[PDB]
Amino acid sequence: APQQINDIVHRTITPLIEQQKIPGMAVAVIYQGKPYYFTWGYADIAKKQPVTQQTLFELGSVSKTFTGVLGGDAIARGEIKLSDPTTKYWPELTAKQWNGITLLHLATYTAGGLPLQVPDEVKSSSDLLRFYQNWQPAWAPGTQRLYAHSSIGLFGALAVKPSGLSFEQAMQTRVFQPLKLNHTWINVPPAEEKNYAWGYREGKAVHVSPGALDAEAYGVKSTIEDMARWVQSNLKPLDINEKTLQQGIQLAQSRYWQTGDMYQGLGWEMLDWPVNPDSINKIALAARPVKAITPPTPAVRASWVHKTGATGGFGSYVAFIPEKELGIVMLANKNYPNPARVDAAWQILNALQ
Repeated sequence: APQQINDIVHRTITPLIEQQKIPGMAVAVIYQGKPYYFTWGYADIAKKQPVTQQTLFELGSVSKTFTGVLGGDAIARGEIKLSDPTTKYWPELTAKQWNGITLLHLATYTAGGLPLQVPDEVKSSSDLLRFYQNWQPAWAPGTQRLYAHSSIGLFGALAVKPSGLSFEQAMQTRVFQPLKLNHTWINVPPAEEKNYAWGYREGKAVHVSPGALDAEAYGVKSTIEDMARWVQSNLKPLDINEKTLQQGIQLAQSRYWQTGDMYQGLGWEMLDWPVNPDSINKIALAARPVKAITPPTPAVRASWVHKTGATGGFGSYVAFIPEKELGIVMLANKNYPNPARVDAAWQILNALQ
C-alpha cells in the first residue's frame, strides 16, 4: 500500500486499539476509488483465530444504511412513496395517533418519539402490532428526531411489503447480490461460521440476540471487503448498473431534516464538508427538534456521510466524502465509544484529503 496510507492508518489505529482495549479490528480505506485493508488482533480470543479480510463482524446500526437504500430502491421501483401514510401498508394499525405518520417519519426517526428499543417481550407479528397500536407519541409528527430501532425498523418491514418478498429476500436480491456483497448476511449460514468473529462485552464472548425488527435495524454481518465495496457503491452510485438501486442509493443520501449541523438521510447521516470532529452513544436518549428541508436536498457531494453502529459486543463505523472519492470502514469486536471512532476516522481521512 502507499506508505502515506500505511502510516496514517497504523499511527492512528494502533493507539486506538491500545486505549480502548479492542480485541480485534479490521479497517478499509477507500482512496481514489481503490480499497486498502488492514487487520489486527483476534476474531476469537479463546480459539486464537485472527481477524482477516474474511472475518464477519456484526455491523450493528450500520445495518440501517442497507435498510435506507433498500427503501430507496423500493421508492424508485414505484412500490412505495415516502409521503404515504404508514397505514397504507399496515391497515391493521388503526389507533388514531398514527394519522399523519408517514413512511418518511418512520425512516428518519421523526414519527413523534418511537422508542429506541422494541421490547424483548415483542416477538410475534401480533405482538408487534399491539406494540405500535399502544405506543403514545410524545410529540406531533415531524417535529423532533429521536434515534430509534423501532422507527426505521418498521419502515424496513413495511417498505418491502408491496414486493411480496421477505425483508431478507428483498435485501439479498435487490442490494447484496447486485453489488456483489457475497459475504454479507442477515443470518450467518453454517458454512460461514468459521469466519464469524465473537463480540466481547465485559470480557465475555457474545453474539447479537434475536429480536423483533433486528434484520431491519441492526442485524447485518459483513466482512471488511464487502463493507469497502458498500462504501464504494455509495461514493459512486452512477457506476451501479441496476437503475432502481442507483436511484435508491441517491435517495438515501438526500437531506430530509436538519438538526444542528447534521442532516438526516435514509440510514445515512450527513454534514457539510469541511467539518471538524467536535461537530461530528454516551447519551441513552437525545430528543432534538428538527427543521424540515422542503423539498429534500439531493445528495451533496461535499458531505461527510456516515453511520455508527453497535451491538453488545461490536462497534462499527463508516464514513465517506463523495467529492474526494474517499472513505473508511472501521469494524471492531468491542462496542467502544463513538467519539473515539469519529476522531480516528477524521484523523485518517483528513490526512488523505
